[PDB]
Amino acid sequence: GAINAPAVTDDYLFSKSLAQFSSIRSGSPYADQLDWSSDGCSWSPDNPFGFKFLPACHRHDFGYRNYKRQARFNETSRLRIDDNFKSDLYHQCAGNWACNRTADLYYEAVRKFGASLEHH
Repeated sequence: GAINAPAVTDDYLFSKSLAQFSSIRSGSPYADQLDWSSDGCSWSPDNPFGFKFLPACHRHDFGYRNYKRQARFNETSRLRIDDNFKSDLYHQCAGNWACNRTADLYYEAVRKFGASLEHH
């Protein structure tokens, strides 16, 4: 109440454009049900694309943290959220080669250490 957190979570994660996700996030709707907190890829080094990648980081944390709250987090859903993150990063890069190479490092980091990144 008033929403079903899993359905809304999957809409915001996998259906909404990244820009509309950021818009929605900025107003923290349903904040008593949805976890809108994010570390904004604080686990990544400063780089020329890091600011551009910030909303992708927000959406990645949104996935992990709400799937965990919903008792839906497992290696399959973690991979789905990590793959969605790679898609978001590549969208931000818009074909820039150096940007894509940096996106690949972000994806590697969450695939390998996603189970422990928030812990750190």
